[PDB]
Amino acid sequence: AAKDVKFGNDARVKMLRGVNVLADAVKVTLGPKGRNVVLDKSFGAPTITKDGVSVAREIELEDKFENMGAQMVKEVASKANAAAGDGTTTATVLAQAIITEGLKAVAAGMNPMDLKRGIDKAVTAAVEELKALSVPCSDSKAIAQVGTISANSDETVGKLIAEAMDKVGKEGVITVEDGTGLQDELDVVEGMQFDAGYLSPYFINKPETGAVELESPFILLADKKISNIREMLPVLEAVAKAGKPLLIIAEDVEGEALATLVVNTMRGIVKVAAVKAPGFGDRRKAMLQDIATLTGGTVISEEIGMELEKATLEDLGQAKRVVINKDTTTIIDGVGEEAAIQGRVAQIRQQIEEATSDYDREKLQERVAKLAGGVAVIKVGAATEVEMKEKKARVEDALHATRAAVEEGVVAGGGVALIRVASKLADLRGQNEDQNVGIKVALRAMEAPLRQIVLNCGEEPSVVANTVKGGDGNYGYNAATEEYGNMIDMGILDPTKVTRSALQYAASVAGLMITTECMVTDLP
Amino acid sequence: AAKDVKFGNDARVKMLRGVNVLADAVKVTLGPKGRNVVLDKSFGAPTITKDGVSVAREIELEDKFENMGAQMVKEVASKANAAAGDGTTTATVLAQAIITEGLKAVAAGMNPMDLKRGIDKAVTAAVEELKALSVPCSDSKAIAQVGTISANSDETVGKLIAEAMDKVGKEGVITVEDGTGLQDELDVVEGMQFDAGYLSPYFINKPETGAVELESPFILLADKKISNIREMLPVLEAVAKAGKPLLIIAEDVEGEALATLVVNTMRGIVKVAAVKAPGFGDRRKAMLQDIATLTGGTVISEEIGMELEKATLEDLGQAKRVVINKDTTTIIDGVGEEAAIQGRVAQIRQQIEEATSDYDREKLQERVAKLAGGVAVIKVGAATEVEMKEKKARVEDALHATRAAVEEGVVAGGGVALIRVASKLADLRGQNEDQNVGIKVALRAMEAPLRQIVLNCGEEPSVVANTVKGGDGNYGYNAATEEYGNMIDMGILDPTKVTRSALQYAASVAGLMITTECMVTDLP
Amino acid sequence: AAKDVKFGNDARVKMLRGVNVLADAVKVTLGPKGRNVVLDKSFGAPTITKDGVSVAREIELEDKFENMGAQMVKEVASKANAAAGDGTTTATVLAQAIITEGLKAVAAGMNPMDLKRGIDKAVTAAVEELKALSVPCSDSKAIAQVGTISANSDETVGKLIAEAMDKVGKEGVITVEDGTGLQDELDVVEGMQFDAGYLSPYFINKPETGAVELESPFILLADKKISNIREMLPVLEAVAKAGKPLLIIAEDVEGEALATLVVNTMRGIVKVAAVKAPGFGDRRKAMLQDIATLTGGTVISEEIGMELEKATLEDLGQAKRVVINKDTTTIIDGVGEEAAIQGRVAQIRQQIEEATSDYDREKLQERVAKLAGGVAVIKVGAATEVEMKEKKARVEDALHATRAAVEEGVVAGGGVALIRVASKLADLRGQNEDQNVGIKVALRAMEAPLRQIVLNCGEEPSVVANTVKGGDGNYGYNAATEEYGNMIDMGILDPTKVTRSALQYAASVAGLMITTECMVTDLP
Repeated sequence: AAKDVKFGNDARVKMLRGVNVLADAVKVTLGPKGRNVVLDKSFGAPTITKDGVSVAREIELEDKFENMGAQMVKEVASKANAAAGDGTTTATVLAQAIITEGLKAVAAGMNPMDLKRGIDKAVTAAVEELKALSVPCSDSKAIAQVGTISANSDETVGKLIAEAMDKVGKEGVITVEDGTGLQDELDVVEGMQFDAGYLSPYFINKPETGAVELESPFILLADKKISNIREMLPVLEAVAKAGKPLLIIAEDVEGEALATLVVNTMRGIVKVAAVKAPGFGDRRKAMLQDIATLTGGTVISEEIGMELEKATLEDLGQAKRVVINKDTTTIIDGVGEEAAIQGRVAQIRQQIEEATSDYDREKLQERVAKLAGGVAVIKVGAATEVEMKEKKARVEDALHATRAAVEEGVVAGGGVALIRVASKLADLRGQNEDQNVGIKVALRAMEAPLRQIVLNCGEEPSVVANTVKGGDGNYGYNAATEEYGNMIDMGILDPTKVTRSALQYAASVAGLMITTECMVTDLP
Repeated sequence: AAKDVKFGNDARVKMLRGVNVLADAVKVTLGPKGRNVVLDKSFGAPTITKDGVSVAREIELEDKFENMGAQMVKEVASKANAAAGDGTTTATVLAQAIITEGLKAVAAGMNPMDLKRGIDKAVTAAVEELKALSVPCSDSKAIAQVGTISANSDETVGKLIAEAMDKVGKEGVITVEDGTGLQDELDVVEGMQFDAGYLSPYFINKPETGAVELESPFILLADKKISNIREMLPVLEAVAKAGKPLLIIAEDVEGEALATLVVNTMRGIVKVAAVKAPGFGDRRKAMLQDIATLTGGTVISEEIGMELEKATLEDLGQAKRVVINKDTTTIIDGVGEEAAIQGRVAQIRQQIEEATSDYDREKLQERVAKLAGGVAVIKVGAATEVEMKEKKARVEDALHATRAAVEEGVVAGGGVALIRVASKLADLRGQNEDQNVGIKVALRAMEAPLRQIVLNCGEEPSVVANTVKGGDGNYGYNAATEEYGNMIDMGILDPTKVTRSALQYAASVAGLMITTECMVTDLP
Repeated sequence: AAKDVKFGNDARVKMLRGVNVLADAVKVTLGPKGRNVVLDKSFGAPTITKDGVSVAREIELEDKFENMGAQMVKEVASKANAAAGDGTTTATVLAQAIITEGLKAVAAGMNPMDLKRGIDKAVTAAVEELKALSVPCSDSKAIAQVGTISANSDETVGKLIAEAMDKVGKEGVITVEDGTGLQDELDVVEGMQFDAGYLSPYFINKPETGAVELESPFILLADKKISNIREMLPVLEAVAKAGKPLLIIAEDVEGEALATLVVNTMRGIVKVAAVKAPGFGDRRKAMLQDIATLTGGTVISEEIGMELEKATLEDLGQAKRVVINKDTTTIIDGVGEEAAIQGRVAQIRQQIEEATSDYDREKLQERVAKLAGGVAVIKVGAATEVEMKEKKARVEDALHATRAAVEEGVVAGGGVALIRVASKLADLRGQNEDQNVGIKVALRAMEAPLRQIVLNCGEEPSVVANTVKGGDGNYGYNAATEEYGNMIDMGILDPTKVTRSALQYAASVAGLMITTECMVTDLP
């Protein structure tokens, strides 16, 4: 249909105004003294939330161009939360600082591509300086400590996570589900974790962790591309009776199939989600048979001749739970016999020895690690059920923070790590003055989280920030207690990965927006 | 329905405003410092792209006249990418420069037909001069160099492409498809490529490349026109059950059969594709027979007395893959046995002895080159599916680039071949003063891509353009490095076919618009 | 429905305004320096055309009154093309030039009816003067020259047409179809062309020429009126099976059978055509036996006791192709035997010896010439299908041209016969001054085409026209080359028929409009 086209400054201020509504709404939540946001609901009483991600999910603008802005930085910032388990909000407020001052500079006549190069350079520097500031978390004393701090000072959670990591190792797979009673349980079951995301959002039935959660679903396994509901319909109507959900693992699910799936599960007919089968070529189908072994299903390939129309309920795979992130599919407790799976580990481990090249060796060992290693399960005991759902949540959160900390360590939270790292870069320069401006734009941007945190507390951001730069290392301001001192010892810290990802993603989308000269949307 | 009719200047300003929206949108992406265009999507996050072809696809305007302008230069410029594999953006910006200054002259009162004659003279001259400036690509060392640069300096792609051209020849068929594992496969199979396109769009299952791709399809060869799906039903429902797609090659398909096939396969019922048989008269039939022998099916003609209703599944052909352009149909790994096909090649090779005429000899040798040569298949290897898909994209690209490069050579890229060629034509004149103005208009237009490139780099286009005019041959400005020198040593180059095609198509649509006195469109 | 009624001047200016849009849109295409008109199409890129007929087709105006005007001179001028193969556009600019000044004068107070009579007298005069100016085209050298200039200087088309006319005669039946390639075949087949229109539209096959085209159809011969699909259905089912189209030859087709046939072939099932038939009485019935002899069929009459249900497939006649115009039917290559043909020829040829009356002699001579002469078939060859279709269209055009030229000869083209002829009429007067003004109005208007052509060419019309008036005979201005001299020698010329037709039809609709006092249309 006819388009509205906007250029240059015209487009830029629209974008800016848009990210300003997104950010200004999202960032009032930021401190420990962060405020509430009220989100209306058609049915019932409005939601009161301090969760910036909940707020962001609800922000869409009337003006088409502004909306494009807000939606751009939503989409890119959400990737922070998806990588490190937190920092999407942080990414939003950083993005707003960089985009604001950046466009400001653009409009004085500086070269946007140079500004971008200067920003990107400064950001890379900042990540190095951040890797220096990082304090490792390795020994399980510190693992339990961080899990605890992430549990809102609950030593039970730190304890729990630390133990699951002592069992399946730092590298291993850990889930948490409803408890059966007062006391917590930990068990290791048949299960796997591999890289596939939901093929579309809206598949998500649990928006708090941003994932698709399915209990006792049937699992379809097909090596082929599925574009058509013609091949699907018999199995849809066969699952409809039995009354269980469905998870699709195929070479892909495209067009008519995927759209008809989104609509079909939106209407309440046979709720289904879909993922991509991991790998390509031969390793793809090999892994698809690893799944066939694990869930006790059977693979449908056009290569051996069986088709999707030929599929009944017995050909279907089943497991007691599956969880699907933006980027990750993990399977817990497949019906598949321990005979079949042990035999699979045997066959592939036999395939391991013949490797001439290291590559095949490592891929097969990846497969066996995932399949034989299984999955660690945490059942969370609360007494009353309400406490259970709540504590389960805290444990999930604490778990993500702890994985992140295990990987890249921890740095001072409260956004003082950013201001710190930023202050170590005062002498960083580029190839031309525009690049230099770009650098100082990003270094100034890096003080926005702490300044906002302080602002929410009703204190003077300029002063606090000044004082925090004055110090060195993990010395910072504890917003809760209004006390300066070592932020880590005070127990206020972020996994290094989330701060880094926040900054990287923020700078990414800002860079694109600064270098954007044309916007094309539909007509009102 | 009632029309709005604009005449003269009143129409020409509308056309100009339309191509101004389109060109201004597209050309911000031009060059190594090119900007981002943000293209809105109805659901989800906006698209951020530097792909000017992608941008052009979205430009449609509310004013029906303005729209007509934009859509005209849109459709002619697209033929540039279609011919040479690139330069559609370039054509768009050229066409905008010619149309703008040409229409200026028209309004001052000069003769549009004379101006058009002048422009066309200048472009004929320019294409000559382009041929001169061109450096050949013949030795495979050079074929690798070209493929390499189009791959963004991956010598692997260059090597690969050159080896495939070493197998099936420079004039030979080369396809690229997904990889089975790490590293690369090069496989020659029995196969054929001829010029016939889809009789309908919407067939396209890979809108990325805008082409049709079918796996293990059945192929129907019928010598007749088909206007009725009533003849089609028995074979359609015979193939429906076999679960494999269908290719239709006949004299033509019109009206009811056309629409019923498009609708039926767009509904997910029996997905099929249909193309014009190559050629006309008798050789259309002998070429149909070549394709029959290749795909191991049987030719249905009214003449022998078989009807499309009596057609069975063995009468049909099959191959592993088929691929359909706008103008091209490719058949990969036909089922047909070496006995049948070498028999056919023997026959056609004996027919060449008996050939009375050169023409007959040439068309027979055509059929034997297509039939004997087969098809080269590049399977692209990588570590992960993403690196594979990306590398596959760069390979397809660099493959187009290298083909064009083989046909007409290479000229300095980055907009300087055009400006060079324009500099050599300062003394060119026409029959009268208007034609002379036309010539000068084209010659100025040719500076447009260089100038735009430089401008997106943040430099002064007049200065760079002036400096490049001062040099000779392929001396120009490298915009990525800000360094003047020899553009072919510096690895910045276009295939001469794309520069020529861009210029010719720009000047075609431009000439047409300049000489347009009347516009007719539906009423708002 | 309530009406809008206008009278007198109101109505007149509305009409004038309408024809000004029509003619101003169409006349920009005129002559060799003719301009481009851009026509919007709903889906896809716009059409760019120099074809004034195409442009005319698209013109429909919002104001219902103006629209009536446009549509009037539109419908009448399309008759110029209809009769002579060309001249619709010319007629349209002539009609604009007469209507304009005719109305100026009506509003100046002159009698419309008297103006119309003065215009008509001037046109009669001009047609005679045209007949004097006309140079004969009879010998095959002339014939081929005309065909060549109508073929856009292709001497092959001249030769080919002259060849076909040498085989079957100038009054002979000549058809052109696709070639079997590279070489033009010319074959005489047994066939006939008679004056029969389609009994209904929507038999339409190839709407470009708007004609019915059937391939290898069965031909049914019966003499009677058919109001019911009942009687036919048995032999209709006989035809449905064989899978070939069908021609019905009867006295008429009316009512429920007519509508049921419309719907039957509009929905696609058993495509069939129905015949005029030629004439009344014995001219309808007696000659129909010749169709029977030629097509290999049998006549069905209620008079000899046989009925249409008793009709089978073999009772029907069979021919290779039949084409039906609005007004004309042609039967191409029927199977009926040379013995049967020569025999029936013998019958009717010895029936003319026995003709008591001249009228019988003439009608019988018509049937024996139509039958014994046969049909010529030009199969147009070229190198490629595209070259072939282009050449075929040109050959068709050139043919119609050369027929017209054979009948009435040729005159100076490119505008100058009209201006010449008009120049010879300065002393022509009527009964009263109003008629005089009418005559001068027409004579002025005959300068419009030349003037317009010269205006498209960028030169001064008054001057050129002046100069052409200055001379004698076929002296004129060659617009393409800007050269004065003998138009015919320079190879710029029209069949006298189309110039006569243009003038006559234009002045017809102009006279109608001038003498219109009231218009009535629906209410917006």
